[PDB]
Amino acid sequence: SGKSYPTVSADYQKAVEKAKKKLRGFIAEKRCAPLMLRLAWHSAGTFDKGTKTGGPFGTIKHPAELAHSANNGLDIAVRLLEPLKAEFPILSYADFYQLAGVVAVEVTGGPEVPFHPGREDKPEPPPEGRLPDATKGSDHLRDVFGKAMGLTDQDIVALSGGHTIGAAHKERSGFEGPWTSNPLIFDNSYFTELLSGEKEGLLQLPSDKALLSDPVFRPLVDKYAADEDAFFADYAEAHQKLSELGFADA
Ligand code: HEM
Ligand SMILES: N=NC(=O)c1ccncc1
Ligand SMILES: N=NC(=O)c1ccncc1
Ligand code: NA
Repeated sequence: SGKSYPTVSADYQKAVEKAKKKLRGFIAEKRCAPLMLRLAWHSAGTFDKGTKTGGPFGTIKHPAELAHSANNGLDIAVRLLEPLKAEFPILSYADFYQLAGVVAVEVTGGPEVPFHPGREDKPEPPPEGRLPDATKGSDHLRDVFGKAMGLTDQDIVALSGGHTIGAAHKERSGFEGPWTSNPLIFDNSYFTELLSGEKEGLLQLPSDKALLSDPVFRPLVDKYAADEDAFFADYAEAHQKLSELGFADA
């Protein structure tokens, strides 16, 4: 809604389709879907609606943005994708990284998030510090996702479900371990685990726990824990919106 997607050439479209297939095989084989989802999300999550700066515009590959503390370990993601990207010189890094994120969700069994090409690679990384802090709560989440990015409370909860794949690493954030028993499977288990309480071997961040106590977030957690179809629907909506922040006006 509110989007006017740019025209791209037939050759650009062909490259998107071929890159999508190549990314599926590569991501599946390398077992790096969670990292690629994090790479897409950190690329997009810096958008500030009031100034129209940051967002999914290829800047995460810049040494300067990779250096941001929130981006610990994402230099691995960038390196892993570089040989593949070089096979698709016509694609923007901006598009390529968002496409990797969409593919990461698909190959782990998640919803098919619609993808529209045309993001341009912008020269200037956003300032550091826009991404959310795992030790903070619901107010902070609204500041970051709502006031800056311009996403809804529904989007916040659905997107938090992205933690249904992958893990924290004590050498990256300092937190450690997977949120779920199946960290390469995209499903609603993140909310199931969040509701059941702490379990040995499984992670919950203070930012995850903040969803349980908020009057608006909690009914959504409950909905998603009960109804994976509803989760997949709202997830696909939120991921699309996230991937298109500042793109296509909008
Ligand atoms: C709600 C605010 C969020 C906070 C505070 C947060 C925080 C974190 C932290 C601390 C890690 C661990 C990094 C590491 O140590 O390796 C992590 C990993 C991850 N995040 Fe989030 N995150 C948030 C939202 C999101 C969103 C919106 C998505 C995507 C939709 C997402 C997807 C992921 C994935 C897939 C991983 C695992 C990466 C891997 O396995 O290497 N997160 N997040
Ligand atoms: N960050 N860990 C990974 O996902 C990974 C890193 C290097 N090669 C394959 C996978
Ligand atoms: N808020 N947590 C993060 O996103 C993060 C912080 C430090 N290193 C990696 C990830
Ligand atoms: Na899972």
